[PDB]
Amino acid sequence: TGRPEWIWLALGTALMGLGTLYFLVKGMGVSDPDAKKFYAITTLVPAIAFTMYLSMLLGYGLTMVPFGGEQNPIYWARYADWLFTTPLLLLDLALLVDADQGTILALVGADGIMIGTGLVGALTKVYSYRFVWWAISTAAMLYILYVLFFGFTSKAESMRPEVASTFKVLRNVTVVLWSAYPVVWLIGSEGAGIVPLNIETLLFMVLDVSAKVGFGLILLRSRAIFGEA
Amino acid sequence: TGRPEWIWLALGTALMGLGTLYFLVKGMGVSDPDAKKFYAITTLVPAIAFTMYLSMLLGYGLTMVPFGGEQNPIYWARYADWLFTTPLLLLDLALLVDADQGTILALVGADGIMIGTGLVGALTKVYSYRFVWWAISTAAMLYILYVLFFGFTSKAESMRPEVASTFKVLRNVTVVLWSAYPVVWLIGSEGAGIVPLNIETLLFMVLDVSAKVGFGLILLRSRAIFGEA
Amino acid sequence: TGRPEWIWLALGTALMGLGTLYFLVKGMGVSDPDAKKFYAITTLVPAIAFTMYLSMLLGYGLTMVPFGGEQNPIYWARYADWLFTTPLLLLDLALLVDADQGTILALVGADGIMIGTGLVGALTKVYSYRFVWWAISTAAMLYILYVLFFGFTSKAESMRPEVASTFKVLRNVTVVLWSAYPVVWLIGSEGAGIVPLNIETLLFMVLDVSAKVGFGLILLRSRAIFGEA
Ligand SMILES: *C/C=C(C)/C=C/C=C(C)/C=C/C1=C(C)CCCC1(C)C
Ligand SMILES: *C/C=C(C)/C=C/C=C(C)/C=C/C1=C(C)CCCC1(C)C
Ligand SMILES: *C/C=C(C)/C=C/C=C(C)/C=C/C1=C(C)CCCC1(C)C
Repeated sequence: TGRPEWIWLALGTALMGLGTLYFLVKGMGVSDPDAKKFYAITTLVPAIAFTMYLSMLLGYGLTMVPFGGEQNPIYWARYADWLFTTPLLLLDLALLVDADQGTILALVGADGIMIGTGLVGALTKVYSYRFVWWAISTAAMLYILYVLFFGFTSKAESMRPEVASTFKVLRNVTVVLWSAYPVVWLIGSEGAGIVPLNIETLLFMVLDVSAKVGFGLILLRSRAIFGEA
Repeated sequence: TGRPEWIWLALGTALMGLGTLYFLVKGMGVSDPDAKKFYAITTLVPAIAFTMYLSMLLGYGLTMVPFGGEQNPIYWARYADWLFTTPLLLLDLALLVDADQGTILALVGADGIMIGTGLVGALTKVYSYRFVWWAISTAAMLYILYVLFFGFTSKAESMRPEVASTFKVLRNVTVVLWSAYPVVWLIGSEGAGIVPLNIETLLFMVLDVSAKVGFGLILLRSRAIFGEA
Repeated sequence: TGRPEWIWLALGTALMGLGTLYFLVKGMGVSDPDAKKFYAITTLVPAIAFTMYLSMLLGYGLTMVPFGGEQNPIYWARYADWLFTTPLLLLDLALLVDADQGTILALVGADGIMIGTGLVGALTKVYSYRFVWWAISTAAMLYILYVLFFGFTSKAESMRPEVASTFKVLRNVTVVLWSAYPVVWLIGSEGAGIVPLNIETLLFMVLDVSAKVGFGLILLRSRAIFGEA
C-alpha cells in the first residue's frame, strides 16, 4: 500500500495475532477457575487489538478529520480498541489484589471517560478544543494512576507475596507505558503535529505490544493467577 | 456563541462539574465497601453528564435532522448521557433495597430499550414514526415505574427503616422527575414543536440537575449507604 | 411499501412482538429468583429483536454500501440486534450448567468479536476483504461451538438430569441454527449474492424466530430454571 505507516500496522497486526495464539495454546489444559479468569481476560486483549490493527491495516478504521484548514488522517479504530482493552487490563490488576466492587466501578468508569474524552478530542473540528478534551482525559488518567498507587497498594501487600510482588512489577509497567500515550497524542498527528503520523504509528505500535503482550507474558508466567489454597 | 440556549448548556455544565467535585471531596476518606459502591456510582453520574453538557456547549453533540421539510437541531449527546447515567441511577436504588439479579437485569434492559427507542425516535426522518418510537420508549418507562412500585416496595420495607424510608423519598423523586421527560420531548423540539428548543433546553437542564445532583445529595447524606452491621 | 422483503420484516416484527408479550404474561407471578433470572434474560431477547425488526420495517436500519461498483442494501440493524441478543442467549445456557465466570467471559468476548467482525465485514467496501472478515467471525463462532461441546458438557451432566437433558436439547438447537447464519451471509446479499435479499430476509426471519422464540419456549417450559432445593 501507499500509506507510509503500513509496515508498522502490519507488524502490529502480526504480533497481536501471534500473541493471541500463544496465550490460546498456553491457556488450554488449565482447569483452575481463578487461572481460568486471568487467561480469558488476558487472551481477549490482543485478540481485540488484532482485529483493530487489521481494520487499520485494510483501511476501514481511518477517517479524515478537517482542522487547521486541512484533512487529517485519524485512525478512529485505536479508540474502539482501547475502549474495550484498557478496562480488561485494569480488571486483571484488580482481581490480583482482590479489590472491592466499589473501587472496580470507579476505575472502569474513569477509564470509560478517559477513552471517550480521547475519541471526542480526536474528532473535534476546532483545534483549541481538542486540547480541552485531552486535558479532561489526562485528568481521568491521573485519577486512575492515583487509585493504582493509593486506593490499593497497602492492601495489595497484606496478602500473598507472589500476588504482592507480581502486582508491584505490573503496576510499574502500567504507569510508565500508559503515561506515554497522552504525550504521543499531544505531539503526534492528533495534537501539535510535531511528530509525523508515520513515527507516531511506530510509537503506539511499540507501546501497544508492550502494554498488551509484554504485560500478558509477565502475568501468565506468574503463580499469582492460581489459587492453590 | 449565537445559539440562544448556550446560557443553559453553560449553566448545566458548571453545576454538573461543581456537583462532581463535591461528591469527589466528600467521597475521599470513606472506607466502608458498601458506602464505597454508592459513592462510585453516584459520583460517576454527574461526571458523565458534565462531559456531555460540555460537548453540547462546544457544539460537538449536535446534528441537524431533516423532518417536516426542515433541518432541526437535535442534541444527540443527551441520549449518550442517559444511556449510561439512567442505568447507574437505577442501580443506586436496587442496591439499597437489595434487589435480586433477575429484577436488576430487567430494569437495566428495559432502560436500554427506553433510551435506545428514544434516540431512534429523535433521528427518525418520517414525522409520524417519531411518535411510534416515543410510544414504545414511554411504554418501557411505565414498565420501569411499575417495577419500582410493585416489583419491590414491600420487600424494601421488610428491612432497615433507614433504607426503607430513604428509598421511599428517592422513589417519589424519581417517578415525578422521570415522568416529565417524555412530556417535554413530546411538546419540545423533537415532537410537536410547541415549546421552542431554548426553553426545552432550560427544562431538561432543571430536570437533569435535580434528577442527578439533587438525587445524589439526598442519597449521600443518608445512613442507608453504610452497612454498620 | 415497495421493498419486496417487507412482508417478512412485518411477519418477523409481529412474531417477536407476540412472543415478547407471551413471555411477559407467563413471567408475571413467578417469585423464584433463579426462575426470575431466566425469564428476564429470555424475555429481553425478542423485546430487543422486535425493536430492530420494526426499525428495519420502517426503514431506519438500512444503509446502502457500495461494492462491486454498485449500491447494495445492507440491513445494519441485524448486527445491533445480534450484538445484544446473542450474548443473552449464551448467558441462558451458561446459567443452566452453572459455568464459572472465566468460561462466561470467554464466550461473551468471543461472541462480541463474531458479531463485530460480522458488522465490519458487512460494511467493508473492498469485496475480497469482506470474506476475510467473514472467516475471522466464522473462526470465532467455531470457538464458541467448541466451548459449548468440550468446555462444558461433562460438567453439565454431573448435575440435575433436568438441567443436563434440557441443556442437551437447547445445545443441539443452538449448534444447528447458529451454523446456518454464516452460510446464508456467504450466499446472500452480503457475500456471493447467489440468493437475493428477498429470500435471504425470509431465511434470517425463520432462523431468528426459531433461535429466539422457539428456543425460549423450550427453556421456559422446562423445570431446570427453578431451583426447588
Ligand atoms: C492496549 C492499549 C493501551 C493500554 C492504551 C492506553 C491508552 C491511554 C492510557 C490513552 C490515554 C489518553 C489520554 C489520557 C489523553 C488523551 C489521549 C489518550 C486517549 C491517548
Ligand atoms: C440524568 C437524566 C435522566 C434521569 C433522564 C431520564 C430520561 C428519561 C426517563 C427519558 C424518557 C423518554 C421517554 C420515555 C419517551 C421518549 C423520549 C425520552 C427518551 C425522553
Ligand atoms: C437471535 C439471532 C441469532 C441467534 C443470530 C446468530 C448469528 C450468528 C451466529 C452469525 C454469525 C456470522 C458469522 C459467524 C460469519 C459472519 C457473518 C455472521 C455475523 C452472520
